[PDB]
Amino acid sequence: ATLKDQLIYNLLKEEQTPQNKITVVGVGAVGMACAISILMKDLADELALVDVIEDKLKGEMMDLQHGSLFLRTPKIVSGKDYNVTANSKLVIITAGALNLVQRNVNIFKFIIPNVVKYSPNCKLLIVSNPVDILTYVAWKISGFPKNRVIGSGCNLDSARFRYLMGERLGVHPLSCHGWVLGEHGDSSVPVWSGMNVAGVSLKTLHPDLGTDKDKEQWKEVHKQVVESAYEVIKLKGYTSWAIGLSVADLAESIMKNLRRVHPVSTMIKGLYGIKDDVFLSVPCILGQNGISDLVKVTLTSEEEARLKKSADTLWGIQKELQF
Amino acid sequence: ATLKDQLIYNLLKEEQTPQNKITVVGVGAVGMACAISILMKDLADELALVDVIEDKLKGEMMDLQHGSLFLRTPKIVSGKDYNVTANSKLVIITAGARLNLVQRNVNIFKFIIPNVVKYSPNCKLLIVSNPVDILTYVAWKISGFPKNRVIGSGCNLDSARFRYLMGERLGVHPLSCHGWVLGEHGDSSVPVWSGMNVAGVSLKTLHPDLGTDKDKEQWKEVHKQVVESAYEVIKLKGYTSWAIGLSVADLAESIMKNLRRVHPVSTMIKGLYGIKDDVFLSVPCILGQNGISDLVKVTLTSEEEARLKKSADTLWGIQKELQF
Amino acid sequence: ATLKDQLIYNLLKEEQTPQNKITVVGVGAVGMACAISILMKDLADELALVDVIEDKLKGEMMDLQHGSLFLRTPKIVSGKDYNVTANSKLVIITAGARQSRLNLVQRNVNIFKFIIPNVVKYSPNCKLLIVSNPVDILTYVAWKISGFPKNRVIGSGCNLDSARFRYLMGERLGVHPLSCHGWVLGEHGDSSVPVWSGMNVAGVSLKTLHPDLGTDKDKEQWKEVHKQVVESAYEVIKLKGYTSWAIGLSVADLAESIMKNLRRVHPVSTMIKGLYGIKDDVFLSVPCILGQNGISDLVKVTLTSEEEARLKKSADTLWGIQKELQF
Amino acid sequence: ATLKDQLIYNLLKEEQTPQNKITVVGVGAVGMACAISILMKDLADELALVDVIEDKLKGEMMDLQHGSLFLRTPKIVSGKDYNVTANSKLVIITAGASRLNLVQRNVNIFKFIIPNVVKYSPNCKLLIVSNPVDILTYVAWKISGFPKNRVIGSGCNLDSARFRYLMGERLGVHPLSCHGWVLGEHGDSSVPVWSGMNVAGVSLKTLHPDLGTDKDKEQWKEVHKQVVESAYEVIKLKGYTSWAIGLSVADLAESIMKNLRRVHPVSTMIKGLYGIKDDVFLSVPCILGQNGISDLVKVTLTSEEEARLKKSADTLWGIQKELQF
Ligand SMILES: NC(=O)C1=CN([C@@H]2O[C@H](COP(=O)(O)OP(=O)(O)OC[C@H]3O[C@@H](n4cnc5c(N)ncnc54)[C@H](O)[C@@H]3O)[C@@H](O)[C@H]2O)C=CC1
Ligand SMILES: NC(=O)C1=CN([C@@H]2O[C@H](COP(=O)(O)OP(=O)(O)OC[C@H]3O[C@@H](n4cnc5c(N)ncnc54)[C@H](O)[C@@H]3O)[C@@H](O)[C@H]2O)C=CC1
Ligand SMILES: NC(=O)C1=CN([C@@H]2O[C@H](COP(=O)(O)OP(=O)(O)OC[C@H]3O[C@@H](n4cnc5c(N)ncnc54)[C@H](O)[C@@H]3O)[C@@H](O)[C@H]2O)C=CC1
Ligand SMILES: NC(=O)C1=CN([C@@H]2O[C@H](COP(=O)(O)OP(=O)(O)OC[C@H]3O[C@@H](n4cnc5c(N)ncnc54)[C@H](O)[C@@H]3O)[C@@H](O)[C@H]2O)C=CC1
Ligand SMILES: O=C1O[C@@](c2ccccc2)(c2ccccc2O)CC(O)=C1Sc1ccccc1Cl
Ligand SMILES: O=C1O[C@@](c2ccccc2)(c2ccccc2O)CC(O)=C1Sc1ccccc1Cl
Ligand SMILES: O=C1O[C@@](c2ccccc2)(c2ccccc2O)CC(O)=C1Sc1ccccc1Cl
Repeated sequence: ATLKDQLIYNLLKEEQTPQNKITVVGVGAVGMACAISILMKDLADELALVDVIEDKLKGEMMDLQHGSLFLRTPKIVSGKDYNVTANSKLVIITAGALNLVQRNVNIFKFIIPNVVKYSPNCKLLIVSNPVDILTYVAWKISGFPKNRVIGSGCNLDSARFRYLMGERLGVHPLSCHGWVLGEHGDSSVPVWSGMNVAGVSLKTLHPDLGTDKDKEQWKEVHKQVVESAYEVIKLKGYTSWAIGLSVADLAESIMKNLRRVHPVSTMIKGLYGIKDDVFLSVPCILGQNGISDLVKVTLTSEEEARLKKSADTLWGIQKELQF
Repeated sequence: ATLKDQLIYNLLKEEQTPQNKITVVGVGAVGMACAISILMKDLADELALVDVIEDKLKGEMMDLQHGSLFLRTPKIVSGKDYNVTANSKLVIITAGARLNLVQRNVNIFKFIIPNVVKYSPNCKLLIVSNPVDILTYVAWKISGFPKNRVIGSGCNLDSARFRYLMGERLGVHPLSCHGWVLGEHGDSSVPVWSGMNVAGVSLKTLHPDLGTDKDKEQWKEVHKQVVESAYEVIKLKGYTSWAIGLSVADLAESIMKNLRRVHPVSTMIKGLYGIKDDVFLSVPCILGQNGISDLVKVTLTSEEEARLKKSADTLWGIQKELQF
Repeated sequence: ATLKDQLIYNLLKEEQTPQNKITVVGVGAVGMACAISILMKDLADELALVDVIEDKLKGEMMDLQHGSLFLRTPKIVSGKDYNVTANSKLVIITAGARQSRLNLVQRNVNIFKFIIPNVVKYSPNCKLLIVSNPVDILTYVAWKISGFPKNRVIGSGCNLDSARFRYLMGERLGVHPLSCHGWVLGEHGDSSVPVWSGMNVAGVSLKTLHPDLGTDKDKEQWKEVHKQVVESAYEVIKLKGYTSWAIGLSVADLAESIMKNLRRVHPVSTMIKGLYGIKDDVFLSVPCILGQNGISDLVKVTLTSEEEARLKKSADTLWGIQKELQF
Repeated sequence: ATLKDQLIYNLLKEEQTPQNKITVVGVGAVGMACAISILMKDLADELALVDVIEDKLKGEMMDLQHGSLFLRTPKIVSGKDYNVTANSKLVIITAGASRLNLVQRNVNIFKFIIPNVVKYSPNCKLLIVSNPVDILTYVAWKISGFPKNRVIGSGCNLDSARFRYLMGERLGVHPLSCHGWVLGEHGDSSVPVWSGMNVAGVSLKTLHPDLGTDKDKEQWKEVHKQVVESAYEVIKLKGYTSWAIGLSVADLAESIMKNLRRVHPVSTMIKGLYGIKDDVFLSVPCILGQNGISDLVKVTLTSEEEARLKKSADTLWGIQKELQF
């Protein structure tokens, strides 16, 4: 008899289908930061990693596996084949390369049907850029209802904003509230009316808030949200830690059915004079069914016009794509 | 009056110093894995990063800072000057290259260590840079620290890997699979078969051939896999980072929280196993707010003692020729 | 339009089911400690509480709900009716007034006759974790009444005993209890068995270093450590009336392994028929692998002649009580 | 050679001061709920309990200690003597007993407790939970001689938490994402600041201008009324409140011990605000960190809201001027 059988008496061998499984597709800097953040937050009982570069993928899996003693996620698997992803509650897409969008669309033509085949009832969380467009692409390819296709969107943009606000005020970002909505990245919209500490509106105290003529230049806090991201790419070549942590925050709400509100990208047709199938960030209630509800933010005329212009721009791109 | 003043009435401006500061030196793959793991474990009120590559350092600092909303570490700083590391409780050294390998990290350490001791004379030093056992001795020699405050990550990771592999073979979580890999980090590490157990049941007693060539289940290969899988991971992804980062954060937890948990880390073993030279090797150590306060005297077979002694002679052979 | 509808646009109203639901039956000191520990470890997406005292039950429910801001368990419910417990992954029984032993058995069997079928009705596929005393007898009872397979009926058993043991060992050694290993097995409480051969720090056997360990000839009286496990328990009851915090922490650790499918090894009470010459349907603590199917495997500990005699004696007594129980 | 000496070689005996020590004074339901929550949040490296009931104190201590395997707080101590509390960063006071006697009786308790705490932990922060919390925070401040930054009253921290729970139930949103502030005097006279109530920075009052008035169709005023009715109801049903206060207190402790500078509604000396010029303590949003309350947020209040706080300050000072120290 084996040492195992001498030591251990087995009551049953039967294995359940995974109960709280997460898949991350793409094991680059973003994918792996999402993975480590998810693992240290105990969100999943099974983590699957998928990529096309097989050696890298295997090496990343093993490195995580070698840390198992320090974790509470007992099964970590990987493969090029999407059979390793079967029965995921949440599938996080971080893989990626008008040229660039279409190149990512082509990636998504392979990835998305494979995800759907093995986890037809999963929530999809899209991180790959440009995120708002590619969330739309994942929605179209998957055939999923809009509640189950979520884009990382402006979650990171808002986190950066709150970090910068906190620095200026001498307050932890958790107590510094403020929302950056619309299109992720360059064209995002800081909603000055919602910016507050303890329910005290900064805009009400300081009407120049968010205007060019502001003596304290509070507009620069949003400009530095965009300038931050370029600076990080310049200095280190890529962003990973902040995005990883932000994605894990979204995963927590979904896997634990928290119904917290996050600025994420959702299908926004029917609001703000937007009449096309575009995804943009608004505050959304996140839970076990993905996005169940959204907050209807009262926007100024200028805020509305910025969202509409993004919508037109995104749609101008999307209508040209071949699936 | 600014908006800040309009919003916030200041009671006092009495500026403070951190109570639980940790410094990571070197922001490569290992350093940043240590940092993120330490950050997600809430071990520090201030994290300081140091490196010689200025753009990389600034950019990694910023990247962590940008995830502040999701953390409970209110200040992350970085700098080339070791004034940013002042009054660190714990300083983790992960800088250096991944006979020549040793002398070059020694040269790095001649710059780093005096600078650390200058600004944080009461810190615990935790050495990760390879070869970790040698560089722990080097840090101890240069710092002048008492041996309790100079700790090498040593075989904490090797033992973690062993327990992972043991667990896969037995179908038990690594937490519940007990087994110690001691001595030199890397090729010459020693699996202590006599200590291997689940629920206090000795596997060697149940399976006398455990760890010998006669073993039909080839358990000896589990230790071989521990030695190898590091090479395997370097071949596949170019480096190791996550496992070491997790293991360093586990050590940091015991130090920062004064837990007095036992970990296999590299310490001065002169006086044990017939070893007379000032060499660092891994034995199980009690880790707390004063670093290594105590060590466990593992009872080793003659073969096991001979193996540690051989390592001590080898390491000393390299160390006697190093120039400080 | 209402304020809610002005503020919030609903995408869908599909009402789904909880994914990681835990029920605690009996909201006394033990049950509520279990509850707070489980809440603070983020093990559940829904917590249900059941008791027969309706006001106490509601107040406890409300008091936990009021701390929701500080937790990540979005739904806490309670009621006398078992419909609140539907679709639980794990149901923890801490019901029955605290404590002769046979009369304790008698009254807690009667309670179980009502509780267990209602639990099974609403959560046929749950794992049952029995804490109520005498825990070994009541684990048998839950298994008999429920009809569940052996893997899904777990008794808290010697989990607390072993934790107390490890605390005391750590105090004598100046080492954290996590790094002090040792197993108290067999019957929970007065008749538990400390397995001297397994006691170790860093794989170093204390018994090998110190052959008199656990014997009357031991000059350092290490046998008092196990005796103090027993004495500790009586002393806490004398001092504050009951045990709550330690048992609650110990139960949350078991829940952790089960909910997260960890396959960690814990000393818990399981059907031991087939080991140690025991041929009756008795539950006693051995080391068990715990995960999402409950107890999937158990460790076969080598016991001394004496240690084995004590388990065998316990098994004989327990079966003596159990064979006369009427179902 | 003992077994310990055979197993373990000692490098140094030099034990240090505990670095992250918390004391809880009073081991009733509140105190112990604070204790367990602090332990499960890994905020301290040493916890000390004090009470005047000696058997209960030892038993609670031992019961916590027996859970040590599942915690990361390596030293739990207790005693009637305040020497067990030495070098605490933070001392939480939950000890406490017509109803104007009640105040003087808790003052009498504080006359004994506070000087002992100060003697052994001169640099601590004081966190007062005992009721009536606003008066008793003033009392602790007065007896201790501490700067105002180091005497913190639990105040409306629990009130606000209940409010956010209730708001969250009404909207179907997690309380974390439901923002709203209950300020002023803890308990029956607290003030809900309707102007600040929001989800995602979207003011409820702007959407629904009648919010919190008697003309309000939906009577959101009920949420605040329910905040007070809830606390009476919990007492009526289980005899005391424990779990929610324990959790809210651990949250305050987390900000202080980790120097987070988060903003919490806690009781601080509000002299010089809202037309108040007496030495009284009322809840406003405060920044909490390693030196306690360093800063407060100047909430824009309506005249009605300022008037309510003024009346509270007047009533509180009325009682305080009659107290015997
Ligand atoms: N929405 C946000 O806020 C953030 C978005 N992103 C995006 O994340 C994406 C990736 O970022 P990095 O990790 O830095 O890139 P990376 O280039 O380092 O890694 C990308 C990975 O995608 C994999 N991949 C490519 N084709 C694939 C396929 N057909 N199936 C599976 N995997 C495939 C690659 O092999 C590679 O491992 C980019 O689109 C980037 O813009 C990055 C940061 C922030
Ligand atoms: N003890 C263990 O179990 C493990 C040990 N290690 C070791 O960790 C070390 C680093 O590994 P990686 O992070 O992968 O290397 P890396 O090349 O990615 O990063 C090393 C960093 O050290 C910095 N550095 C060099 N000289 C410096 C100086 N004088 N002052 C400050 N910073 C300086 C470099 O600029 C670089 O950023 C290597 O020695 C490697 O062997 C790696 C993994 C596991
Ligand atoms: N196995 C172990 O290591 C430990 C076991 N235990 C046991 O846990 C049990 C509970 O202890 P305490 O909380 O201190 O008792 P308790 O008297 O404080 O609470 C018991 C609760 O059960 C409720 N209850 C009674 N009948 C019920 C029914 N038919 N259905 C639902 N609930 C019912 C009571 O109303 C009460 O709320 C006891 O049996 C005690 O011995 C306690 C400590 C350690
Ligand atoms: N600010 C808030 O939101 C909350 C305020 N509180 C207050 O907490 C206090 C205690 O509440 P409970 O634990 O339920 O009452 P409790 O009566 O059960 O416990 C009070 C403890 O204080 C002890 N004590 C009395 N005098 C003492 C002294 N001189 N030194 C040390 N200990 C002493 C008692 O022995 C007792 O153990 C009360 O004032 C209560 O009103 C309670 C709930 C919420
Ligand atoms: O920070 C980011 O990094 C990337 C980026 C994209 C476009 C412009 C700047 C940066 C990037 C570029 C190259 C390689 C890796 C990367 O992650 C990708 C990306 O979406 C972000 S977030 C961001 C970007 C621009 C403005 C504001 C924000 Cl908050
Ligand atoms: O600590 C415990 O408390 C109780 C007990 C039972 C029998 C003998 C002593 C104590 C108890 C009695 C009355 C009221 C409430 C209680 O929890 C119940 C119980 O099982 C334990 S654990 C225990 C008991 C005896 C020896 C060793 C151990 Cl580890
Ligand atoms: O909830 C509480 O409980 C107590 C209370 C005091 C006065 C009126 C109701 C309750 C209480 C009474 C008796 C015994 C123990 C107790 O904890 C003490 C107390 O301050 C609270 S909190 C509270 C109280 C009243 C209104 C709004 C709030 Cl948020």
